[PDB]
Amino acid sequence: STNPPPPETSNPNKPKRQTNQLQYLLRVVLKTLWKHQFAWPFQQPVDAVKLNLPDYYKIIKTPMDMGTIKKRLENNYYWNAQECIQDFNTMFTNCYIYNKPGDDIVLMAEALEKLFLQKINELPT
Ligand SMILES: COc1cc(C(=O)N2CCC(N3CCN(C)CC3)CC2)ccc1Nc1ncc2c(n1)N(C)c1ccccc1C(=O)N2C
Repeated sequence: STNPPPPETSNPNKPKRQTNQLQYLLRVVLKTLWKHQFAWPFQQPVDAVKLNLPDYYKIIKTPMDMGTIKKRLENNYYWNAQECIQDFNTMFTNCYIYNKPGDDIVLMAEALEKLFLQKINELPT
């Protein structure tokens, strides 16, 4: 079995920026989720080989995870906050697509997403 290459975290052709909102996304939003007790499944790409999920990447064609997001933020990969917020949303969405209501992993995602929403509610404007 094989995992796909992970999402890129640097791109020499992609314009870079660090806005005050992107700084907040790294230093407040990502940091807060990363330290949460339920962060661990989301700190790296889904390893479909080690988790024995042979259909994961048949179903999920836009993978995302907080390890990737963290590196993107550290590299100033994003131009704007919305790109980063979209990556968080993709990560959560993938979990809900692949898994089922009431699954432990879904409950964990929901708790993290609630915290995510609380923190981005106060993005500096
Ligand atoms: C750090 O990477 C992982 C480690 C482990 C793992 O074996 N352990 C050791 C045991 C440990 N538990 C010990 C018992 N304790 C009560 C809770 C903690 C948790 C960590 C398990 C999963 C890991 N990564 C992981 N990535 C993405 C997933 C996913 N899993 N889960 C939960 C999924 C499982 C099935 C299908 C999909 C997923 C999934 O969507 N994601 C995001």
